[PDB]
Amino acid sequence: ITGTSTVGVGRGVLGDQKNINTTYSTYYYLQDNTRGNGIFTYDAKYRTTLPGSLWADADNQFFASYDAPAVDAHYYAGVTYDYYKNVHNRLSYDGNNAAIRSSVHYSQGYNNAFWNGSQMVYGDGDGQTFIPLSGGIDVVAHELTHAVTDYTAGLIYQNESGAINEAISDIFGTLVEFYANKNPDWEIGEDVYTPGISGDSLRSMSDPAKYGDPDHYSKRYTGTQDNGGVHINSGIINKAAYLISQGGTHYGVSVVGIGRDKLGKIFYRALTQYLTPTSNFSQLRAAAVQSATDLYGSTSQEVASVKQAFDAVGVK
Ligand SMILES: [Ca+2]
Ligand SMILES: [Ca+2]
Ligand SMILES: [Ca+2]
Ligand SMILES: [Ca+2]
Ligand SMILES: [Zn+2]
Repeated sequence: ITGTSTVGVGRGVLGDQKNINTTYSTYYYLQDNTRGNGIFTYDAKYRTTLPGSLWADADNQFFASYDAPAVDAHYYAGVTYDYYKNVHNRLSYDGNNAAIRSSVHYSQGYNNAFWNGSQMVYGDGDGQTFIPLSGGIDVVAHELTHAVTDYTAGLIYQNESGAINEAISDIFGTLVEFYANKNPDWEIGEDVYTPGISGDSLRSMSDPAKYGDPDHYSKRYTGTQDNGGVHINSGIINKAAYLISQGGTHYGVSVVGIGRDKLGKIFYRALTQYLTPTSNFSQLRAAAVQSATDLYGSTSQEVASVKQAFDAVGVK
C-alpha cells in the first residue's frame, strides 16, 4: 500500500519485545519499506486461502496474542533479507529485490511452514508438536531459503536433489540464526518444537541420528515417503556442512573445521554457480570442492576440509 514508513513495537511468539517496520495509511500495516521492494505480512485468518489480508493494526502496537506470529514472521524475514544482502550481496530471493510476502495463522492446528512457489506460509501448530512456527528464526530463514534455491539452482524436490534442497534450507536457516546471535545452535526448529519437552528439536545437524536421520550415505533412505526422504537424507548433507564448519572425527574420518563464515561462502557459491535442478550428492561434493577452490585455492585447507567432510559422510 502507499503510505509513510513507521516503526511499531510488539511481542513475538516467545514473549520478546521488538520493533517492526510498518506503513501508515489509515491503519498501520505490516509492510516494511526499508528492505528492497518491501516485506509484507498477511493474516490468513485460520483459513487456507492465500495470501489473506495485508496485516492491519489500528495503533502500531502489536502485543496481542493473535499478533505474535505476525510480529515474528515480519521481523525474521527482515533479518533473513539482511543476511543475504550483507553477507552474500544478494538482494532478496530473486537477486532483484522481489517483494517478500508471508502469511500467518494458516489453517487450524497446522504443524508446518512452507514456501508455496510465491510466498511463505506459517501454521500456528497444534500447541503440542509446534507453537506458531514463525517464532523460529531458523524456520523463517529455512522457508525464505527455499525461494532462493528455486530462483538459483532450482533443485527438484525429490530424492537426492530434494535432500540437497532441504539441507541448503537447514544450513542457511542455521547461519541466519547465528547471524542474529540469539541462542544459536546447529539444531532445527528448537524454539517452536514441542513446548512440553525441553532440549529437543525437529532435526539436528550436529548429530542427525539423534532424531533417526542418516549421518552417512550408507544409511540413506531409498523409499517413497517424504518425496523420497527429502527431510531424512538431508541429514547426510547437514552433517557434512556441520563438519566443514566445526570439525570432528566421524566414522573414523577427521575433518579440520574452517568456521561458519567459510561454510556459508562455499555453499552459497555452490548453490548459485554450480548446482542444477537435478544435482545429486556426488555432484554437490564436486560443486563444493570447486567453490572452495575458486574462493581459497586448490591447495587450501578449505578445499581439503570439504573433501574430508564428504568422505566422512560417505559421499564420493
Ligand atoms: Ca494494536
Ligand atoms: Ca537456537
Ligand atoms: Ca536452531
Ligand atoms: Ca521442545
Ligand atoms: Zn524445507
